[PDB]
Amino acid sequence: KISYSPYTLKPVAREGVLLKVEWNDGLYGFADLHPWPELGDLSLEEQLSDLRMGRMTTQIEQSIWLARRDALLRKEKKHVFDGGEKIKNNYLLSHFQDLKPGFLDGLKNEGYNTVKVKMGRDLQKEADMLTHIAASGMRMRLDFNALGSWQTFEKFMVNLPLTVRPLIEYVEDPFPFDFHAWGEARKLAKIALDNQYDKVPWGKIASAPFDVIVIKPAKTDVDKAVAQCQKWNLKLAVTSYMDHPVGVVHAVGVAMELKDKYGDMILESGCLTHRLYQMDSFAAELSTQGPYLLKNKGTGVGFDKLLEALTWYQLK
Amino acid sequence: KISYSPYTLKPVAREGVLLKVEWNDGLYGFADLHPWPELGDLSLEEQLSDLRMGRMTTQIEQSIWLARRDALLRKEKKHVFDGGEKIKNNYLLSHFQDLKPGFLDGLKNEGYNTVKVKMGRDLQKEADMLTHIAASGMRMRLDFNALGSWQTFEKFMVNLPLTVRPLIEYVEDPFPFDFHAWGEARKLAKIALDNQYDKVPWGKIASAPFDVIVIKPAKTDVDKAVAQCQKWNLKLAVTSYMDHPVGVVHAVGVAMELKDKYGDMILESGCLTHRLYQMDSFAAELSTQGPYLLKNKGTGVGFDKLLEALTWYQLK
Ligand SMILES: [Mg+2]
Ligand SMILES: [Mg+2]
Repeated sequence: KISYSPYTLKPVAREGVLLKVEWNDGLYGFADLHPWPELGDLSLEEQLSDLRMGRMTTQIEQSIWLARRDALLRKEKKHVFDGGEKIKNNYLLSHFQDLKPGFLDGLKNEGYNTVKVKMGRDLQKEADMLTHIAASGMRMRLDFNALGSWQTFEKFMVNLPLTVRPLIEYVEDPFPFDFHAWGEARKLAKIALDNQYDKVPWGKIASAPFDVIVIKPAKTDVDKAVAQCQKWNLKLAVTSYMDHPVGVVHAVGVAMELKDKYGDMILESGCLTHRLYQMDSFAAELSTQGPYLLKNKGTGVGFDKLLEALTWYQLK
Repeated sequence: KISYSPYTLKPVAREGVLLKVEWNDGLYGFADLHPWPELGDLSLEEQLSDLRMGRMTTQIEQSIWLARRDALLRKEKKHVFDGGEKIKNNYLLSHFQDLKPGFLDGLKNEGYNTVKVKMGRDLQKEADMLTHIAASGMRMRLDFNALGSWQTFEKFMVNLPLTVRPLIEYVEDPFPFDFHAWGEARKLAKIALDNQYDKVPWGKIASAPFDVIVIKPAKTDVDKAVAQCQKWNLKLAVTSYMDHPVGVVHAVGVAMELKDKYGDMILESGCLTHRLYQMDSFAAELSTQGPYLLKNKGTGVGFDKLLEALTWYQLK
């Protein structure tokens, strides 16, 4: 059985649904389904429409996989955080905010070590921002969302201040995937595979033309990504999907489990994104300590009372 | 001659008295006297006792000044709002009240621009409240009531998110007045001078170590405050005194007069506090339109029939 409860999130609007899944063994769990058509996903309406037709998107498959984890935990009355190792999240910096002097010091004192920055609009401006971050001694993650090009990327990197270069943990999707271009880009900085993941022919590559695999539990087959990481001796970073609090707790839960199991193979995550939306009933139950998402009350991903209080509509 | 009518206000129990003042020219007017011993005022009993013996607190002097304004208007058959420029008030948020999703968004849609928050109880509990205010895009006024410290205050400000910082209109009495400490505090945020007003050696300072002077018509010498604001090119904010509806209307009347006269020198007000108490006959006659206090029926501050219906006891 699959049932849903719709919701809308307002950026500081987006539509998604929470899912309640029930199995034969009498277990039931919860998960989130939050499509990002802007990133290439089928819309919420289309994914659910397709589901009725019998086809399940990989994103829905992940929602089910997550709901199962939640189900087993609620059964044994444990929280997804239990058994896992705490992990720090990076701070996402939006260039639509005037970096007040001393702010970086504000983040660092509270525990933050890394800042993720969207790159692409203005390289000059962005370069100046990276210099400020480097000046504070913090590490950084550059995300080009595959908009750049091999040439522009090279010129950009080579000309960055000597203080910046060492503090760039990695560059996500520098430009559209190309085996040779990515392989050569590695000479300038560690390269991370995020939105270009589906472009890699895993059963054909002779080696991995990247250093990090970004795993988003909401969309990525976790076991397969971990397998690839171990096969090629890479590192992995777990992120949320700018989704619902339920999706966020699920993501952190996965990250903490991986950190406990694989230690140094797991880098800091990027799941602290619930603050990107205006408070809803669920977000109200979440608390943070700097780069850490604290354990919320309840079992599974928590929100026991809130989830139990919802009217769930039969889906499939 | 001065006469009074006692009253109690019950928070959502405070004692105060309305005053009926008569002049040799035959005019008579009304005002409120509502002490806040919790804020340093002498008690109602003590102020009235001192009055009978020949001394008026500045608060009583203000009540008289207000009663005269009311008397003049009742003679002309005009309301205190007439000729003034309407002014927006901030919303006073309580920490003992849980925010509900969409509430702040709702206020913003009705015209509200700012939220006032009392700080001091719990910085964290309060800091999270500021994030929600920021998330709604509203400005905020923080009132520390001079309980902090130069040190305890600096730690706080630098930690506020890049979304919050630019949304802080100003901080009222961040800590006990000190010229140097306050001057340096201005670097972290604009500072408003409220309850520490009397600690400033006016005709002795070389410059003003604050950005805003808060005027409470119930106890501040208005002309004197305006003069200092003009002398140091500051800004002023007019507020009520968590007092009787009579006091509230009087305060808004002053704010509208100042706004019409000094325009941009006057910031949004903080007089919409009648809902802080359980309904009484006077509050029943007040209406609002979002952040605006609407013109109530009558002359002077209004409430003509209500005031005329009370039995007044001779005081002095
Ligand atoms: Mg990315
Ligand atoms: Mg104050």
